[PDB]
Amino acid sequence: QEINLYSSRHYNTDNELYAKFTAETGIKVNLIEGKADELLERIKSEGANSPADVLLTVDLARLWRAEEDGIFQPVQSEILETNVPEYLRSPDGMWFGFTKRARVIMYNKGKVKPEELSTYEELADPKWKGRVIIRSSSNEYNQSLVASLVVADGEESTLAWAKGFVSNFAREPQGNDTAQIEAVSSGEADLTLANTYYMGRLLESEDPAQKAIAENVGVFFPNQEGRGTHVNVSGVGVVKTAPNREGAVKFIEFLVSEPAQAFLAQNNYEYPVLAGVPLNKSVASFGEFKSDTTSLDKLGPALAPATKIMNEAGWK
Ligand SMILES: [Fe+3]
Repeated sequence: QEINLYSSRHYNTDNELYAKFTAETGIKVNLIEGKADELLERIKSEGANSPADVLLTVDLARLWRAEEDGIFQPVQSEILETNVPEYLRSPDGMWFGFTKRARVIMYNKGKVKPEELSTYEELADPKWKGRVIIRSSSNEYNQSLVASLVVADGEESTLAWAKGFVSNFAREPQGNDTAQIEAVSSGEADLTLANTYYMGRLLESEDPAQKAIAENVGVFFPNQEGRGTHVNVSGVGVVKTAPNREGAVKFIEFLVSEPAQAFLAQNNYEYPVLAGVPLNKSVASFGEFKSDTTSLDKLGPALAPATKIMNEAGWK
């Protein structure tokens, strides 16, 4: 028994995660990693005999586009239904989220006080001129965030926001989320937007250098007075032509079960989807916050206008 996993997850803990699965079920995991868009293209180009059993992403919107293109097959699992909140899985059992991550404002403690922060929209304020940095618009975390702004504020307003946000950049987008945190820590900028688990990793690192970086940067959950902080998920679905549907289903059921949920929360610093599972202490220290649960099912359709907006605004 084996499954062919196509995953856009890119963490050093993924190997142990999959190992946990095999040690529990005896099912071998053949892994193919790459960026979400690349994996979807590969699957579609490989045809009806593609080896792909499971498609794993770190973005809800890409999962939507995958389901739209009919790449998944329905799965009805009692464990999936009970463990995964309805709003975090496909109404037709096409895909399911198994972790949650928040894209929040991370700021230099010495240069910024929390009282000066509020919403994502405010980051376009002239006050932040030459003090903001963020990774490239090509990244899905950013595209999904911009999509949520389109959904909540509209295309016209988001375009205006993006132009202002870009005008505030201290440097052109370079590096990943962690590179942004380090740059803010080093005084190259005062704030950025990154996923919570990246800060969790730095705070929990055995490398003193990483922990030192974390100490200079604080975390702020935006839009608390309104829709809430933008929350995305790491999701998964069984490919329609999966050669081993049985193993594929067991894999997804494994991901949402207590053992895997606890590991993901404790070792990869993400928010588990299963209730009753404790967060990593460092992540717990961020505090409680309101999550945006209303803009989720409309994010996918908003991808197109979001990317158009990011391009027009000059967000490289
Ligand atoms: Fe990530």
